Amino acid sequence: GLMQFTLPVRLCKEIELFHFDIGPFENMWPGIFVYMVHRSCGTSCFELEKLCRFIMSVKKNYRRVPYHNWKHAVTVAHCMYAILQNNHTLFTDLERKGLLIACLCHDLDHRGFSNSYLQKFDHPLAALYSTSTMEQHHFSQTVSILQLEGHNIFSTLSSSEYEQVLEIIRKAIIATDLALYFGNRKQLEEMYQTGSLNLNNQSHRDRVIGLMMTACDLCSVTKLWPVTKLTANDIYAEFWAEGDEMKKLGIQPIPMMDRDKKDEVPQGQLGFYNAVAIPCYTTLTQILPPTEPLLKACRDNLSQWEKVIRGEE
Ligand SMILES: Cn1ncc(C(=O)N2CCC2)c1C(=O)Nc1cc2nc(-c3ccccc3)cn2cc1C#N
Ligand SMILES: [Mg+2]
Ligand SMILES: [Zn+2]
Repeated sequence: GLMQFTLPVRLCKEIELFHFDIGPFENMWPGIFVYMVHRSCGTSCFELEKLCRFIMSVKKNYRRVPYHNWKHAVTVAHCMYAILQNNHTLFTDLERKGLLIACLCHDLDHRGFSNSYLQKFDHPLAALYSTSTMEQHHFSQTVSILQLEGHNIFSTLSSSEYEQVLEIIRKAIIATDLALYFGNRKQLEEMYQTGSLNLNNQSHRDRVIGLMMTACDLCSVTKLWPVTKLTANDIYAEFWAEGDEMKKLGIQPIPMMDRDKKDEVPQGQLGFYNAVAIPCYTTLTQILPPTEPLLKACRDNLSQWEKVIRGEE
C-alpha cells in the first residue's frame, strides 16, 4: 500500500510529456506502466500482486514482430496516460481503470498482418470475426487473460461496474480498427461544429474514447523526428512482409506493402499525415484542448517528411 513506484529523475519528468519515448530497456516497461496506473488511477485501483501478474501475462501474449509488439502496447498506454493526466476531471474512475488496460491489451497476439491479409489468406479468425477481425481477437485475448487464476485485476468492482469496465475495454479495442476511425471522426467533427457534442451522452463519450484510442495508437507520429523515423522502419518491415505474403497468394500488394516501391514511402507518409493523423489530432484538440501538443508534434513530423521529399534529408 505504501509502496510507490519511482522513476529516475529524467523519466519522472519526461513521462508526463506527450512525446516521451519509453526507451530500449524492456525490463523497465512493466514498472513504467504500474507508475502510470498509480498516478492516473490511484495506488488503490488494483492489487499490486494481481496487476504485476496481469502485465507479465499480457507481455507473454505479444509476439516478436517488428512493430505490433510489447513496446507498441506500452507506448500506446503512455499516450493514453498523458491524455488522462492533462484532462484530470473529464473521465470517470472506471474509464481511467479501463483505458490504460485497454491500451496495454489492444494488439494482444498480433501476427504483424492486417485484417485484409487474414481475409485473403482465409485465416480461421476471418470466419469467427467477419469485421474488425484482429481487434475482436485482441478483446478475446484480454478476457482470456483476465480469467486466468490470480489475474482478475477488477475483482473488487461490483458485477455491474465489472460489466461496464469490460464494455469500455471492448469498445476501446474495436475503435483501434483504423477502418472505423474515418466515420467516427466525421461524426465527431459534425457534432463539435453543430455544437451538439454532449459528454454526458454515453454514445458521444464512446465516440470521443474511440478517437483517443486512434490518437494513442498512431502516437509514433507525435514523437521527436528520430523516434518517428525509426518507428516508421518497423511499421514498413511488417507492411513489406505482408506484401511478400500477398505475392505468395498470387495477389499484387498495394504500394504501401510492396518493398519494390520503397522510393514512394515519403509521399505515402504525406498522404497518411494529411488523410489520417492531422485530422485525428485536430478533432481531438477541438474536443480536448490540452492534447494540442500531439497536433503540434504531428505537424512538426509532417514538415520533416516534406523535407525528406525535397532531398534536404
Ligand atoms: C505511421 N503509421 N502508424 C500507423 C500506421 C498504420 O497505417 N497502421 C498501423 C497498422 C495500420 C501508419 C502508416 O504509416 N500508415 C500508412 C502508411 C502508408 N504508406 C503508404 C505508401 C503509399 C505509396 C507508396 C509507399 C507507401 C501508404 N500508406 C498508408 C498508410 C495508412 N493508413
Ligand atoms: Mg491493432
Ligand atoms: Zn496498435
